[PDB]
Amino acid sequence: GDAYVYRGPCQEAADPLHAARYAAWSVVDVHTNHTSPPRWSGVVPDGQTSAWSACTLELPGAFYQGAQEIDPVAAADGTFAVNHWNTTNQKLTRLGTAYGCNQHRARTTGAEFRVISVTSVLWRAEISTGWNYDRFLAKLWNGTILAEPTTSHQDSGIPLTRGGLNWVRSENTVYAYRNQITAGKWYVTFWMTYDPDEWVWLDQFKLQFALHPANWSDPIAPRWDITEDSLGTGLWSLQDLTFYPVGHQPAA
Amino acid sequence: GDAYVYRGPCQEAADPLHAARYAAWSVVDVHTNHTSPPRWSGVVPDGQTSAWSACTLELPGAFYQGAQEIDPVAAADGTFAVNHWNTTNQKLTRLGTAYGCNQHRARTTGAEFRVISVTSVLWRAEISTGWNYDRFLAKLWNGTILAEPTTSHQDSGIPLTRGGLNWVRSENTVYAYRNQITAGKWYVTFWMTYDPDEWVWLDQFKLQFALHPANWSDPIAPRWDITEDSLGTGLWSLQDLTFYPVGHQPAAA
Ligand SMILES: [K+]
Ligand SMILES: [K+]
Repeated sequence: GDAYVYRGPCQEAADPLHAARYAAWSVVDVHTNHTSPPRWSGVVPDGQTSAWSACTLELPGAFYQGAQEIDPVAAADGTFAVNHWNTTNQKLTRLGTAYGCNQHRARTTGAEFRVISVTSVLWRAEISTGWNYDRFLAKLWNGTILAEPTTSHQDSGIPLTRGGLNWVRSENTVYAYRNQITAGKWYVTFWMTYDPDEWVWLDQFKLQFALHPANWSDPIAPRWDITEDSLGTGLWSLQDLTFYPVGHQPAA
Repeated sequence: GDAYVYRGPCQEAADPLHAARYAAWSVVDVHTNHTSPPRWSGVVPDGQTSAWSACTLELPGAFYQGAQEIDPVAAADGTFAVNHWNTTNQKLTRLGTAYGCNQHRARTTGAEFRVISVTSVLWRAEISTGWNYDRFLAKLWNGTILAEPTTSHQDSGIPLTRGGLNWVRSENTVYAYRNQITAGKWYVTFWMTYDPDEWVWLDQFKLQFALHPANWSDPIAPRWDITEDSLGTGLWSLQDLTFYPVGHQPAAA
């Protein structure tokens, strides 16, 4: 069917503080990416273990179409397993069931364009379990909204407000942090990739997942015009997180 | 008087294209701030012409309390004039009437204590007119949400997502751009200031407006935890822009 919107806080998927979060993020391997494309442990869709995500948020709120509260299970069409992939023991473990999704590809301004690919999956956990992500030297990025002058010329018009990447940090970082889920709770997992080379698909639902590339162009300079169809995807904010029944999401 | 939320696009206040905008911003005078605290032309509240804003967005959508749409004039209590201040001819011109507002002070929780003051005013234009802002070498900033590792140590927990300033640019910039309003249309004006020294008030409503400071600390390093009462103010996003009847907004301090 049609899209529905999430209302409520987005929380870290971790027991102590369940603290709110205000951005989706993406973990970048800058340790072993030269050897071969980075393929690590994490949350993965169905049997496509190459599409690993380290960004999962708990959703304790509710979902609406217009003024009406809706149940993502009732609105669902397709479903598939949301799994944990462990590269150390090569074990794929079912975490829950996907009921909604969204996907988007954002292209930069101007010639020689760059793509951000984003896929979001709304799923309900059916086990209570925890895991740590893998250890490797990393960067981290999220999409930000940037006000900037209109031209290189000194004299600006009304400032542009466009997307850019916050890409951190110069110091060394490892993101081997803990996630914990509770059976029955609702989560969103974000697969976000800057400048990917390859995608994998859940062909039955025409649902894309970009893979982490071995190499990528400068992430600092590019700018993305913010389009109406990028709203709700998680890319530029967590505002108005929007999901579609699986198989009914927009094409990429 | 409870709060209501705006649903719809925020558009540049300019008559060519009315293009959507996705952040509020603040113009910073880095030309003449040493000689005197910068006091330029712009949108000002009532008779407090020192509180000039260059960020006004048109709101063509609707306002809601829950599922019910509301008319901000009907929900209103306090009102005051929203004016244009022209430093060249020293003329204060009434643009419209304020019907709703919001205000907030974001305070850092690190060693260096830093405040961002934000005030928003929802007003209905009563004339159709336009103006340009003043010419001075300037900076520009908006609040951004930044994902970052948890400590200075190598090993991070679940990334923090905090507020920081996008503060641009190294090259020369002037923001003498045009704003244009149409009578009957709804607008929000944002007064946002980093590290202010002074505030002015509409005492009848205990509504604060920070003034542009003569000097300020480094804007790049500070980070602000994003609090629930910062949501809806325009500071970190234009998501769920929230307004209160004038005089019923949250206390500033
Ligand atoms: K690439
Ligand atoms: K100051």
